[PDB]
Amino acid sequence: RSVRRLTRRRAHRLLRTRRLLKREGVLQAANFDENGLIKSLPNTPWQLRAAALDRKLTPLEWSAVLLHLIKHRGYLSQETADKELGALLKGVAGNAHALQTGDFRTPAELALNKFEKESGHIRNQRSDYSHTFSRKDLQAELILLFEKQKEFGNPHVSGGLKEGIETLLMTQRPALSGDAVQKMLGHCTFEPAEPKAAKNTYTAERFIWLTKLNNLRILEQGSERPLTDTERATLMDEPYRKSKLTYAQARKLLGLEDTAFFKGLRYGKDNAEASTLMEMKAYHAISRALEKEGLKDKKSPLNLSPELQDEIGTAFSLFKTDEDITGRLKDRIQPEILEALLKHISFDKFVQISLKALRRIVPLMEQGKRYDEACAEITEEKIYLPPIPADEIRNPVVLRALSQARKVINGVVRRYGSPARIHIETAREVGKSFKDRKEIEKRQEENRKDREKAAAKFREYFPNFVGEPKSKDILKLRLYEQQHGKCLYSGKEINLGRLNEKGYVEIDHALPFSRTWDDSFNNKVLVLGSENQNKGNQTPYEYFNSREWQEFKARVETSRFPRSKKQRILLQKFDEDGFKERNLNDTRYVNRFLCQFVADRMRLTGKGKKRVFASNGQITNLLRGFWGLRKVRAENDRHHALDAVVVACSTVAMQQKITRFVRYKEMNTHFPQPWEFFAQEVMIRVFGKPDGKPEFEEADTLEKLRTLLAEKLSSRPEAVHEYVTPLFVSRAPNRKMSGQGHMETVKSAKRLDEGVSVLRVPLTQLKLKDLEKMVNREREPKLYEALKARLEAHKDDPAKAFAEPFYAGNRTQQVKAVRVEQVQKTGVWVRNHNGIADNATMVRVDVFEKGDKYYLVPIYSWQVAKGILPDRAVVQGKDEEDWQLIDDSFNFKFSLHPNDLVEVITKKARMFGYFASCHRGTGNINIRIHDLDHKIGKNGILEGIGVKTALSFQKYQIDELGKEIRPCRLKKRPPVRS
RNA sequence: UAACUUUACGUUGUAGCUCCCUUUCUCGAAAGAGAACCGUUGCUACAAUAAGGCCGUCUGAAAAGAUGUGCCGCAACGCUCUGCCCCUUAAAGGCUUUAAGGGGCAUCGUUUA
Repeated sequence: RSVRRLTRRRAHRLLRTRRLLKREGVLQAANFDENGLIKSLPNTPWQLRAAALDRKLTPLEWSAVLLHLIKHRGYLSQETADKELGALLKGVAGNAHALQTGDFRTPAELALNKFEKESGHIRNQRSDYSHTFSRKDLQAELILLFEKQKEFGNPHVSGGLKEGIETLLMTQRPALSGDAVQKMLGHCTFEPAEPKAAKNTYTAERFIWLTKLNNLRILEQGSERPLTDTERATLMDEPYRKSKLTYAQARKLLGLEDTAFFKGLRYGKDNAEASTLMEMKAYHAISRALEKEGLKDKKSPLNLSPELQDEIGTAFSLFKTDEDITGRLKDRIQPEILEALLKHISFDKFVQISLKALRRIVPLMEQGKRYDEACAEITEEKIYLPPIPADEIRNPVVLRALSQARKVINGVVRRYGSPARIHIETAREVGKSFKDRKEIEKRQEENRKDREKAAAKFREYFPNFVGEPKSKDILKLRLYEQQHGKCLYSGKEINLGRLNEKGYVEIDHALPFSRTWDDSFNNKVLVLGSENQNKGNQTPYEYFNSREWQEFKARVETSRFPRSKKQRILLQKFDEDGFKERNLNDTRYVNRFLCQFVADRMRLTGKGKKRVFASNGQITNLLRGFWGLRKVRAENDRHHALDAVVVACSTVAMQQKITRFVRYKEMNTHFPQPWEFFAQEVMIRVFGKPDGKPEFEEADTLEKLRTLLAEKLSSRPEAVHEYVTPLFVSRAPNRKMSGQGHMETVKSAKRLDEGVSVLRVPLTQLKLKDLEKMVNREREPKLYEALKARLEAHKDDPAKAFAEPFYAGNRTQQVKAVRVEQVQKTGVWVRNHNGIADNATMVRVDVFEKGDKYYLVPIYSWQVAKGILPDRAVVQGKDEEDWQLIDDSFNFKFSLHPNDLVEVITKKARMFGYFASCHRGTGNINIRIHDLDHKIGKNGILEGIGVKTALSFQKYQIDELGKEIRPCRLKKRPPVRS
């Protein structure tokens, strides 16, 4: 869009310039051609610009010069942040200094002599900003040229032409206004009238700081506590007084010195206390701005008002040009101060809260209240969930995921009525930056390889171990090494030669699972089987009371456990219920938003007042393991439903039953399941096979599935009923008729009667495969052999071989790029039918049947724009010209958009799945398998299905839930445009 | 994250000058010197820069002229409108139509000028 607008406005400016030339006489009225372009305009405007200082030009030469000035009107400043814009500005300043200092009067003459001498070319190439000019220099040049040509006797130096041309060369539309840019972000959620704050604001920075200070609590070895009011008061003003408040500086200020660690701080990482915990960017930016020119007392506080600081920050963030900011803070700041700020300050970044709202909010956070509480401090339920508010969900991935979850919810409600409760489990990856998720993938694979090394070591130590070691076994061995070979509950030495003889050393939960629901790696110790049998539902404090507990604490303190584990192991007094609830729920932003939104805006026949649960991922995995749902060996997208069952069975009653069982088991049978053969029933329902077992055949159909359920669960009466249908994964369709019209690079279309095109290929990109197809390898063999040998010497490195300039027996004119022929049997006409480009992506495929043969007519997006419903259907190898013309002898069946469900019955077999691609060189189609099972095709995609000679080729419809799978019959062929 | 103002390239097409060079002329005992079509190297200029579609103002009955810090076009979401498809019910001639109602998707709507 911005590229379109730029080219449009440039062409419009040049057109207006030509109209102004014609109106005020010069190039009187007939130098123009059929469509207003100047005929035989000279091709030496740089030279004429340089010689315009010394000579009356000519109507034509003068016109060409000014059109050249308008076309290349240089850079305007509109001040030092980026790499590339920084480099362009550096080059601009270099040329400005050179023009004002050396023996040069204007850009034209300096450009001619200096640039042709130093390089042999004027205009920039490929990215270089050496020859770039600022608009100021060119405006001075235009004024000087008008003066000089008034001296030299040019009939056209009229005041009209001067005013018009100055306006044409200098004018640009304003960048976005304050009110419009503010409207871009939503209005405040606490003060509806007001806009969302800028980040670089005293109030906003203070809110961030107060949030950080209030949420940082000190973990003392064997307790929790937040910084006392004296500590907060100590730290409160330090970000302003110092440049940055290092965590180590805060530790010195509070003098913890040892055995007291900060909570909410990764203490495993070495020198963690060197973190740059907080820096007030706006305050110090303003102070440095004033200091750097003499308006600021260097080591004493910034005297600008806090309110005034909010205003200054917002002002500098709301205007993007010297003029606008000058107006705003010309009202609001003293001229020297405003000038100093305008000379160096750069702002950005809004903060999604109202400065008015934050003014009231910040006293609560500042004194030391909690983050969430302050918001509270300060009824339309419907059957179908309303759309997800895009304002509160500021993330495209999260918004699309929530929208499809809403579609699922609404479809479920239509089919089966209002639910009693809705339980939710959202992935960790939801709501993470692409950077964050990339780092997470990196760490996950790192951990995979670390566990692979650990497994190899387990194999070396235990050669006779049955198969490959699971997770608990590797944990056993590493805990053995971490505990000095001594069981932590008794201190008796342990063998390690056994370790896997059943009932010898066990993994006990230090804090009892029944009271904490915690089975992390911080709460699991390796104890001996004999001494573990008498612990009960006791904590380590509650079991060994005393110097015995002191010996136990000495052992735990003398272990290679991380600090977190040692602290957790040795706690006596905590809020049990709080911990069991916290390990049971997920408190991320997405889950809280969904739980509040669904509860508020949807009717549920709930038991009462909460009826929305955000399951913690860990406990869902735990319940899956404990309910017999082994982590499958499957590509299936189907596993998502499996988890969905577990989260749906995770209710308060089931939780309390599990807690009762665990409490019984620790003080000395089936792990409680929701009902008998739950595992087997859910597995058959999800995978259509006795659990897992990819060797079995799948129950594709209702008959097969119900008979399988009644055979392998004859005991279970209600396992079969009127709703049990095979799972079919539903792919959101994509019937969009718009999109990229063609590929981006434009090619020469002259030699297209024979299938070919020509492209200027740089030598830096020129490879031996490309080089083998140069147009003039035959007609310039000297050049061919030279390039071949030179490039060969550098082992097919284009940039390395042709980094050295490539050129009578001496060197002749250089080469930067050579023309290379490329294959072109089809294309799209572009740039005024002066170029060809490759087809982009088919937006539709129309299917015809005639005499038990199928014909696929492809429809691309450029055809939709031009509005030409195509004639010809594909034929295997023939170029587009020799294709099957469609007429009334053919029967139209259906149109295929990507991700439409299709059925291809052929002689070999029957294929069912979502249409994905239709290769145009073969007339075959690819279809994604509905669950993307990797055992099928290549990653779940059947490639090269030939439908020309199929028996049946039909298209189906399917809804959100995967129901209502029926063939659809299209009456008339639909058009491309309306 | 959605939203800006501009610059400067690159690509193609066309013009001038230019580096090579394939064939065909003319010369000349060779070597070549100049040519013609085309290819194409480099420098400069102009046009276009999605494929496609529009408006505002001024003079005119209109046709058209003149004219402009002119506008949209690869997305997301939605169902108020419109279109295709699917379903339920009622009425009239498992087939067809109609109406109401409920959906899915978009060539429809909003952000959006």
